[PDB]
Amino acid sequence: KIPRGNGPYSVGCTDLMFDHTNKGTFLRLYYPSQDNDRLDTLWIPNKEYFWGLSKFLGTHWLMGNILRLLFGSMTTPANWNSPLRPGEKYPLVVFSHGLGAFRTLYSAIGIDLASHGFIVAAVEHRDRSASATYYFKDQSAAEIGDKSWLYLRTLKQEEETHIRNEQVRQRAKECSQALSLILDIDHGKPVKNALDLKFDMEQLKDSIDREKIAVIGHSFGGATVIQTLSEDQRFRCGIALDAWMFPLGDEVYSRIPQPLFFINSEYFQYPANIIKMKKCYSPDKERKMITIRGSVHQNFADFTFATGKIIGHMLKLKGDIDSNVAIDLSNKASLAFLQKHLGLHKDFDQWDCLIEGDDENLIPGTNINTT
Ligand SMILES: CO[C@H](CO)Cn1ccc(Nc2cc(-c3ccccc3C)c(C)cc2OCCN)n1
Ligand SMILES: [Cl-]
Ligand SMILES: [Cl-]
Repeated sequence: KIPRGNGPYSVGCTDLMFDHTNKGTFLRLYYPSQDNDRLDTLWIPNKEYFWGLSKFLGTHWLMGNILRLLFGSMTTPANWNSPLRPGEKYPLVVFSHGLGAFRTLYSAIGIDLASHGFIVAAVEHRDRSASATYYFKDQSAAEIGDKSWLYLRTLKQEEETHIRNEQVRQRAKECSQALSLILDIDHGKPVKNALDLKFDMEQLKDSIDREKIAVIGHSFGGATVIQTLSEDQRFRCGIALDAWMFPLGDEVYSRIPQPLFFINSEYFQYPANIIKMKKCYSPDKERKMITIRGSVHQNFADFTFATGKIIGHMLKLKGDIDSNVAIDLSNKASLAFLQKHLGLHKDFDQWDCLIEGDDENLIPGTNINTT
């Protein structure tokens, strides 16, 4: 089970694609919902995502069919296409997935943020860092639902520096474009969802607290946080979840004026990666960093909830720490940081102590020795 969210709000989920092309925006939306009696949301909604996942894991596509047998009917606890809870403007998180991931795999985070009164746009990237993604070749294909699939690109070592940087730059543009789409929907622009879904986008009119925007992301998505902040001042702060810093260009490090929070796992991090995070530091800039004791890279994504404890540890999906305990720490510390730097009038300051790593299961800063 993916956990249900700790906040007072019920949670809805839908998908938005606009336009229908490989250059349009594709996102999964999590939002405070009016109702709590809908079907739960299908977690991995297409067989081709399983084919993509099997390629990312270095197996034959036929392992994809076995993963689909084991996991293809798994749901996540969000009310599919539930009406948006009316009467309040909601702050906005744009969420960026990791390498080999896609938009639906960070529902534990997306659901928890939404249960606290956030709208969450989990983008699906078309830079070929997703395990799989889809789009429509033209208007005809979109009408009849003829999906074109785009699979993970594997790189030779000589391509790494250049291609990861091209990708992080496209990822930032995709975050900015997703922001402009949501803001235009908030400002009443008619948008026809390229997906035929029973959630009217007109509900979102006048529903965004338009100055309260953050970008959050895991791993490749953590580097996406930083590139996005340096390029788009509409984002007011960022939270990098176990950032993979390698994609970033040398130019970005001195160019991040917004508050930035690094939330790390204990076992993922390494000196080259920590050195790049420290390069973001400057006396005039707000920076915070914590490490979750006993945690692994996968504690930030939904695979940590997908299996039992023993299989979980073996597959490196779980750490020594309990998965619910770890994600509560990451989500609560995130809520307190967002309250501080977005100026929210909520009770998230009860977790201010966590921003400073003051908890038995937190390390302030990093366990990683550099120099
Ligand atoms: C969230 O995306 C991360 C971003 O960092 C990248 N990513 C993709 C797949 C993966 N890991 C992984 C997943 C699965 C899996 C696949 C489908 C359904 C359920 C599960 C559980 C299994 C069996 C094994 C897996 O890993 C085995 C090597 N350690 N990570
Ligand atoms: Cl790890
Ligand atoms: Cl290193």
